Amino acid sequence: VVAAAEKTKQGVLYVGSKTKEGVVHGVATVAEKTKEQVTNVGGAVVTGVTAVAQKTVEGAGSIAAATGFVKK
Amino acid sequence: VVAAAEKTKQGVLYVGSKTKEGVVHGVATVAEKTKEQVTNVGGAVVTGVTAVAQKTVEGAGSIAAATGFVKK
Amino acid sequence: VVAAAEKTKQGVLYVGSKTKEGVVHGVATVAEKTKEQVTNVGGAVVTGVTAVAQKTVEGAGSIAAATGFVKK
Amino acid sequence: VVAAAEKTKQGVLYVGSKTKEGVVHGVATVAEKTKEQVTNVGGAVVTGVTAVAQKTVEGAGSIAAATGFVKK
Amino acid sequence: VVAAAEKTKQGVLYVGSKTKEGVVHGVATVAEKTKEQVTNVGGAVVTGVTAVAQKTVEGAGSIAAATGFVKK
Amino acid sequence: VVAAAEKTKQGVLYVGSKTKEGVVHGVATVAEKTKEQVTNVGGAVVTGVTAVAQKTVEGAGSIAAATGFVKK
Amino acid sequence: VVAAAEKTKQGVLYVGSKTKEGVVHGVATVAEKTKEQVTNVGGAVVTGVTAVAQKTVEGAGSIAAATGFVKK
Amino acid sequence: VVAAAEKTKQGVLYVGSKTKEGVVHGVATVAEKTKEQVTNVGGAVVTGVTAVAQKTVEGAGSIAAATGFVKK
Amino acid sequence: VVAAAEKTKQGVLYVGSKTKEGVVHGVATVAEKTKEQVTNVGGAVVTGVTAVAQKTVEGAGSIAAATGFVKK
Amino acid sequence: VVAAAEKTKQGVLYVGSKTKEGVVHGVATVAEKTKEQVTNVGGAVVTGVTAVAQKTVEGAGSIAAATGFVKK
Amino acid sequence: VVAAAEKTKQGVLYVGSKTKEGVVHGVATVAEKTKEQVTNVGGAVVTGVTAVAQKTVEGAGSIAAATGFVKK
Amino acid sequence: VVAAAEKTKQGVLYVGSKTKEGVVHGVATVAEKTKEQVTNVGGAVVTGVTAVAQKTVEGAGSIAAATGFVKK
Repeated sequence: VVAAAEKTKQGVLYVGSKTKEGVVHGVATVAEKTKEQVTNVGGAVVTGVTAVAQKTVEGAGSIAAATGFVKK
Repeated sequence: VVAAAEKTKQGVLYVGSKTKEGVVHGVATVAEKTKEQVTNVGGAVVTGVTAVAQKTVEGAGSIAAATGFVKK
Repeated sequence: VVAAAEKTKQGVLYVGSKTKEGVVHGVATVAEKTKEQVTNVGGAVVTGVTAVAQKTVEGAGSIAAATGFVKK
Repeated sequence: VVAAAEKTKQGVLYVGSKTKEGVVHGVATVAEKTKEQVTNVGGAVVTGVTAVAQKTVEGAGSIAAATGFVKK
Repeated sequence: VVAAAEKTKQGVLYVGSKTKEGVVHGVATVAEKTKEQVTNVGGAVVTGVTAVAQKTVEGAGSIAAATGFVKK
Repeated sequence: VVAAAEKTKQGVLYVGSKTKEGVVHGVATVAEKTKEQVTNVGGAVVTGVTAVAQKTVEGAGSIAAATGFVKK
Repeated sequence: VVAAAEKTKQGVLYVGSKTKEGVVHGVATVAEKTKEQVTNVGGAVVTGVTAVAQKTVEGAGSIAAATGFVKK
Repeated sequence: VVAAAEKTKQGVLYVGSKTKEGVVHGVATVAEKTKEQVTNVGGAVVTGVTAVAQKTVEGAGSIAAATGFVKK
Repeated sequence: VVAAAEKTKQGVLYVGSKTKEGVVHGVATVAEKTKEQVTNVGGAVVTGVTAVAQKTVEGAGSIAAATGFVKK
Repeated sequence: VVAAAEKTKQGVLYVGSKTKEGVVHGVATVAEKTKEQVTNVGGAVVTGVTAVAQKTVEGAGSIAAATGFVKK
Repeated sequence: VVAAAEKTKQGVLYVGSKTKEGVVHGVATVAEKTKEQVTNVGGAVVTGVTAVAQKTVEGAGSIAAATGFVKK
Repeated sequence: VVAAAEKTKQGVLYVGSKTKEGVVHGVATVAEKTKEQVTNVGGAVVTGVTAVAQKTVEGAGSIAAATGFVKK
């Protein structure tokens, strides 16, 4: 679970959204008259009508994650 | 769970949103007459109509996360 | 759970929002006549119509998090 | 749970919001005639119509967090 | 739970809000005829129509937090 | 779970969205009169009408993840 | 232009209005940088959101009117 | 132009209106940079969102009108 | 222009109005930088959000009017 | 132009309106940079979203009108 | 132009309207950069989304009208 | 132009409308850069999404009209 990014030194980014009656549901748990429900979310969740990820790593960049589930 | 980012040294970013009746639900638990529900969220959740992540790492950048679930 | 970021030295950022009847629900637990509900949230949750994260790491930057759940 | 950020040395940021009947609910627990509910929130939650996070780390910056749940 | 940030040395930030009938609810617990409810909040929660966090770390900056729950 | 990216040194990005009655559901669990449901999500999930990932790695960039499930 | 109504002898009326931002313009003359305008109105004009005319003639009733325009 | 109504002798009326942003324009003359306009109205004009005319003649009732235009 | 009504002999009326930001303009002449305007009104004009005319003629009733315009 | 109605003697009326952003324009003259316009209206004009005319003649009822236009 | 209706003597009426963004234009004259326009209307014009005319003549009822146009 | 209706003596009417973005244009004259237009309307014009005419003549009822156009 180690992330390293070292940088040694010796544009137009447009997002245009025009929505009418836009409904966004991310991590959602909807139920009625149920018994049990498990919602295990361990990561980076992006949800939406205009989901833009521009130039996420431009220089030295390190991305890491770790999830698990132990029930025995 | 270690993050390191060292930087040694020796633009236009536009977001335009125009929404009409925009409904955003992030981490939501909706129920009626239910018995049990588990909502385990351990990460960075982005939810919405105009979800823009521009130039998230520009220089030296380190991103890390760690989730788990132990019930035995 | 260690974050380190060292920097040694030897633009226009616009967000425009125009919403009509905008409803945002973040971490929400809505119920009626239910018995039990668990809402375990341990991370950085961003929820909304104009959710903009511009230049989150520009220089030396370190991001980390750690979540868990022990019930035995 | 250690955060370190050392910096050694030897723009226009606009947010424009125009909302009509804007309703924002953050960490909310709404119920009627229920028995038990648990709302465990341990992280930095951002909720709203114009949620802007610009230049969060510009120089040397360290971000960390730690959550848990023990019931046995 | 240690935060350190040392800095050794040897722009226009605009927020514009124009809201009509804006309702903001932060950490809220609304109930009627219920039995028990637990609202455990241990982190920095930002809730609102114009939620702007500009230049949160500009120089040397250290952010940390720690939450927990023990019931046995 | 180690990510490393080191960089040593010695354009127009447009997204245009115009949606009418756009409904986005990300990680969603919808049920009625059910008994048990498991929703195990450990990765970076992108969901939406205009899902754009431009120039995700531009310089030195490292991406990693790790998921698991133990029930015994 | 003669009206006569002679009567020889030998209930619940509900109006319910609930308006939000109701704008009513009756006989209106709106102009800018114009030269000439003629507004000749000679009759009974009813204008409005809840325009109710219940039981206008219940017994002996006589209604008459007369308009004209002479310019030669 | 004679109206006569003679009567010799020897219920629930509900109107329910619930409007949101209701705009009513009756006899209206809107112009800009025009030269001449004639608005000749000689009759009973009813204009509106809830225009109800219930039981206008219940007993002996006489309705009459007369309009004209002479220019030669 | 003669009105006659002779009567020889030998209920609940409810109006309910609940308005928010209600604007009523009756006989109105609005102008800017204009030259000439004529507003000739000779009749009974009723203008408004809750314009109710209940039981206008109940017994012997006579209504009459007369308008004209001579310019030669 | 004579109306006569003589009567010799020897229920639930519901209107329900629920409108959202309802715009009603009756007798309207809209122009820009025009030269001449004639609007000759001599009759009973009913204009609107919920235009109800119930039981207009119930007993003895007489309706008449007369219009004309002379220009020579 | 004579109307006569004599009557000698010896139910549920429901209208339900539920509109969203309802636009009604009755007698309308819309122009730009035009020269001349004639709008001659002499009759009873009913215009709208829910235009209901129930039981217009129930007893003795007389309806008449007369229009013309002379230009020579 | 004579109407007569004499009556000598010796149910559920439902209209249900549910419209979304309903646009009704009755007698309309729309033009741009035109020279001349004539709109001669002399009759009873009914225009709309839910145009219902139920039981227009139930008892003794007389309907008449007369139009013309003289230009020579």
